[PDB]
Amino acid sequence: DGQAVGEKIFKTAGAVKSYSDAEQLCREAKGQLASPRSSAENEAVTQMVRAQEKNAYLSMNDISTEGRFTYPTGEILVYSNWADGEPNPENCVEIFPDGKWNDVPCSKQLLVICEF
Ligand SMILES: [Ca+2]
Repeated sequence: DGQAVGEKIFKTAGAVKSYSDAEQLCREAKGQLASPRSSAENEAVTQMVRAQEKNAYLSMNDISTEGRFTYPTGEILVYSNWADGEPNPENCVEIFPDGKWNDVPCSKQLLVICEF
């Protein structure tokens, strides 16, 4: 089970992993890391973070061009929800239980939320 918005479904098993391990878990499940593209999608992911009491990874990263955060397609963000002062190396993105985002080191261990 999980939270859905439109045709997108977000799911978690409560796993806590580094970015690379998180990406592999979602891909092996035939999904990808949570990639909220709208307010409504962001709120669905946020509800799951609040339930699990653990910040989660989003998919987006700036490893290709610093400051330019992209999806696994390589396309630029169509939506963002950065915390005050963010983005403030921190190439990956976490989402807080208040729904705001913070760039983080990709070695950080965070909740794994996948989208389908
Ligand atoms: Ca940061």
